[PDB]
Amino acid sequence: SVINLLFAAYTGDVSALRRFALSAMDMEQRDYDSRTALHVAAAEGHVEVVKFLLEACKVNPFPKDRWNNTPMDEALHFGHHDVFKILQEYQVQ
Amino acid sequence: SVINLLFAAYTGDVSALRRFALSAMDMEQRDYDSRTALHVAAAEGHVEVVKFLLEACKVNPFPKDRWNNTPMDEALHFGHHDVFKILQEY
Ligand SMILES: [Cl-]
Ligand code: NA
Ligand code: NA
Ligand code: NA
Repeated sequence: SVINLLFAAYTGDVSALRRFALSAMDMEQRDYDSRTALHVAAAEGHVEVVKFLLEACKVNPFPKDRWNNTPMDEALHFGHHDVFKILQEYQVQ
Repeated sequence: SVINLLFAAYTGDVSALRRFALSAMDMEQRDYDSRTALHVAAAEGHVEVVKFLLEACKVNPFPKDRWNNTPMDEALHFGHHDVFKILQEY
């Protein structure tokens, strides 16, 4: 459910995201702006959400939203260099 | 819900937006990116939706999303000059 998934990402609620993923929710669903849970969590600086989505849920690390922003772009723009470092571990090398 | 509102704006569904507004939905509500119905409709070039929100629902014409962009910024960015001129009047 887009609304539940992206608002849980927004508030940093890893416990809810775990319950969603365990019940087979698609953790890569997108809204009308082509935003993912990983975009929203990266923009808010929620390091533990970002790690959970990347490591446990295996989401795409570089989805592009309506403006072609990736989660890495959001982390830099909003000053979350800790999130940036986690995303960097997934780069095309 | 805010997600149903912004999806109706995204698809240009003026009829759904009218039902929502008549039922007392807050047409200025924001999602987790601080986006409004007006932002999404302007980004998509939906002139009828934009006029409905501005003229009937009386929404704020210049809300700022998390990137500090307004609906006018979105219309310009996506090349919707008719929406841009409508918002300019405010
Ligand atoms: Cl604002
Ligand atoms: Na929450
Ligand atoms: Na989009
Ligand atoms: Na990139």
